[PDB]
Amino acid sequence: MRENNTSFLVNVYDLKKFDTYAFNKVFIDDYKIFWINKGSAKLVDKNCLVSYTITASSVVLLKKNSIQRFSLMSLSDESISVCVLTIKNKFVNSLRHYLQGDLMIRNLYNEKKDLLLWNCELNDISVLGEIVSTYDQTQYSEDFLKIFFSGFFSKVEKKYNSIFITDDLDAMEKISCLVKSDITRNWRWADICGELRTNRMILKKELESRGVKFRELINSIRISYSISLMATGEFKIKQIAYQSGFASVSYFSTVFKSTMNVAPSEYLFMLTGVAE
Ligand SMILES: CCCCCC/C=C/CCCCCCCC(=O)O
Repeated sequence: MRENNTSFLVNVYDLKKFDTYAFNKVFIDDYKIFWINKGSAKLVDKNCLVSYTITASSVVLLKKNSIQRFSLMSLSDESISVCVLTIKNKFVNSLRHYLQGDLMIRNLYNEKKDLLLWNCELNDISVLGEIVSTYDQTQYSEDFLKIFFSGFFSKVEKKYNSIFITDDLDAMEKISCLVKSDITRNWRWADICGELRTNRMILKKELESRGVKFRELINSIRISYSISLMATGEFKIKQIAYQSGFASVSYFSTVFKSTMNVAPSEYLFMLTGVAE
């Protein structure tokens, strides 16, 4: 018995036929890419006001520290499956310093797109399916994966004239890291502005661009924290609520249902395959 994957995490959700997932102000804690196994689905981004049709050759990229508002509805007469690959921070910082040379046009890209669509060529279909096939690959050295992912993200960015992988100087990254370092603390806007030794304009623009008040942002971060806790194997709802910084199981359940459109136990089952 050896270790689990330190660069990625792979998560699992069963989309029953014609069902609709609705995400309202969900905080993306790490760079994510997801795709469906078969059939097709209607993906409605309520941020950029755009509806797409995604197939098994599509991948959706979700930018770290974004606040997503979108829906996913199966269009096929089949029970389809959504696989979510999360790329952890160490791997992302490896990617940031991997591409040889200066990309002269990247200095002119914009950061305004948080949800990017890429219709895969056969090579990328292969590589991604092999990454998520098992819990190890080992046929795939992490250096091969660094090269692959740096190239893939560059391709997507060029497709959209936008920055996917930001630097770590980003103000939203600082806010998120600070909140997550003490998730149970009763943070207030002034505390974060003071500890981040940054004025309230620089920081409040991060809230306005994502369309969230401060309390909404704290709640979204805590919901994503609770989901990460459920990833780690913690399954007691009371512990999940308290460790994520919520005052009560009832308030945590209310916020979780408002954000993910399912109760914490329902998400638990969709992730676990194990009902009570
Ligand atoms: C929170 C990101 C959801 C984007 C994935 C598309 C839909 C997936 C099915 C519902 C899963 C919601 C929790 C996903 C969290 C994760 O696996 O990283």
